[PDB]
Amino acid sequence: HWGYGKHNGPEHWHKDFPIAKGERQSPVDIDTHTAKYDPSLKPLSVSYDQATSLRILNNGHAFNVEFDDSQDKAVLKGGPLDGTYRLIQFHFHWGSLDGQGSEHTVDKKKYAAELHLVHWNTKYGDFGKAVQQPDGLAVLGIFLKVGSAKPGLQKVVDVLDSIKTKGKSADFTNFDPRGLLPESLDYWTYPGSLTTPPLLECVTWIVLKEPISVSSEQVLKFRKLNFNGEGEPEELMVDNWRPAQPLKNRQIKASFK
Ligand SMILES: CCCOc1ccc(S(N)(=O)=O)cc1
Ligand SMILES: CCCOc1ccc(S(N)(=O)=O)cc1
Ligand SMILES: [Zn+2]
Repeated sequence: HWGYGKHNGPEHWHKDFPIAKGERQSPVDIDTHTAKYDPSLKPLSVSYDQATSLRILNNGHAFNVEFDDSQDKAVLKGGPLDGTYRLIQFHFHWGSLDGQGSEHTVDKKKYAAELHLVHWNTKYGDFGKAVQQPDGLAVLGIFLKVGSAKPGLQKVVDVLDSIKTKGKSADFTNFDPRGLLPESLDYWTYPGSLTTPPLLECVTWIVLKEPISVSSEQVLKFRKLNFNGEGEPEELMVDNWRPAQPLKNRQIKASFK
């Protein structure tokens, strides 16, 4: 079973998921000087006003806040995207230390964590079909740095005690993901992949330039989660990030000057 340990971590993934060495793998380092401003890029449209969260799940790799994606309730459009992408879930990747945890890096800088809001292209009907398409998903990535608390994150933090171990879920309704965004929607974008197995090359990445601030106490609570199931040897859920992969034949575009 793949994971983030020494014996099943990112180095090993290629043996069961050979696409790990593919042509459009994620995450990548974002070289801010080499990224090119693309004036043809449109403003992102994030329309989360009708979002319906349902549940939070510890899946043994991270925790997912899941949404009702059976209607156009929370959608991402514009920017580099053609069509409409529906929010299905968000999750984070984080470190054991404030100095690491993000998947994308910015001029080699690692943030304490990275939020992924995962959306699927409605033209493919559902998430499972969408991941089989080169333009199936749009993932909005947001960096977390440690400083002031993010008030909109606290409801997530406070439920983590109830999903400590792999396979635990809890009702999680009425959560508003707008509370997790920074002020600016300036972004970088490039074609990539899921950052965990199956590592499918189905993602348009949209990574926001402005990080959000979360408190040390907030991230500390992420680090109390467990990779293991209940009754198994405990192993803290930390450093659940894949390192930057080769950019290969790709250009990162910036929405901003
Ligand atoms: C005895 C357990 C097998 O160990 C492994 C499980 C999963 C992988 S991976 N990361 O290729 O999918 C490797 C070894
Ligand atoms: C196809 C089941 C796995 O779904 C996902 C795996 C990883 C991501 S990430 N970390 O790239 O946003 C999203 C969906
Ligand atoms: Zn992710």
